Amino acid sequence: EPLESQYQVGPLLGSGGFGSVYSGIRVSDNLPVAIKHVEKDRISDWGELPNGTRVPMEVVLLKKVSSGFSGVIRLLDWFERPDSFVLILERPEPVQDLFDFITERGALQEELARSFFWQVLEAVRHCHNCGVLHRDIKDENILIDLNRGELKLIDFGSGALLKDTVYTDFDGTRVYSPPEWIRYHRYHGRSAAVWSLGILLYDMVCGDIPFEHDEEIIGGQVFFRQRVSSECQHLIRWCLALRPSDRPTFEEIQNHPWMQDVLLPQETAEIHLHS
Ligand SMILES: [Cl-]
Repeated sequence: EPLESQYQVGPLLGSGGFGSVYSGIRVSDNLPVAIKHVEKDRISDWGELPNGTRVPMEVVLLKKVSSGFSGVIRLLDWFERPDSFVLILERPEPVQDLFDFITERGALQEELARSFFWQVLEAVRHCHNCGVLHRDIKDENILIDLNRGELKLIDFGSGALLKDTVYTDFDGTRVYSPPEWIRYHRYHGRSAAVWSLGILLYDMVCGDIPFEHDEEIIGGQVFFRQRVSSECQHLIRWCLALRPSDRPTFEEIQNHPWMQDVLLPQETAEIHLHS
């Protein structure tokens, strides 16, 4: 009941708009954890979670997805300090983020992209069922447990409760943001999530994101730089429909021909990651 007594802090993993993230270990049982600090002064978005005092929205969102098993990193604990909040979060080991992984290995073979993409889809369907919209789905926000072949979502700090009405606020990653956001500053949750998923799938099979500038995003023309099957190109181009309502639902994505016969996570690691 200090925190620096319960957790042995390790090196800095990185820092940015999410705060500062350290490697740590729960002292009790040697459990690998991640320890993420954010100055209160730097917290744009605030909540109160069914119980009732003042926390960052990020804690409210994490508490909502952290129940039972899933492909999201779970919140294990959190601490209020005078000028900041500290979250204790699961840490896979060994781990690589998907951005790191694609930078080092290049474009993913379709079979591996398919298993990765499938697990992302289950993780997002999980958040949605819990009333949570992530708002920053991207490679770097996807952790690969290298031994188990399991992907995990991180960084709910720009998420929101899911609703059926319009969003007018966004502070996720621009290049994964949809053309209605660029053009109008208006989006709806599921359909904007779906766009960012077409961006990620393109990134997995091509080794880079399709669009860099606003003009490309809103032009929405997809040029393939790598060899990609027709059924994969089709799914991508579906997710990246310029009209939001022309995009697939989660069910349509997961029923797509390209998505059939997905590997299990263990098979995935055995074939593609063990090494
Ligand atoms: Cl900070």
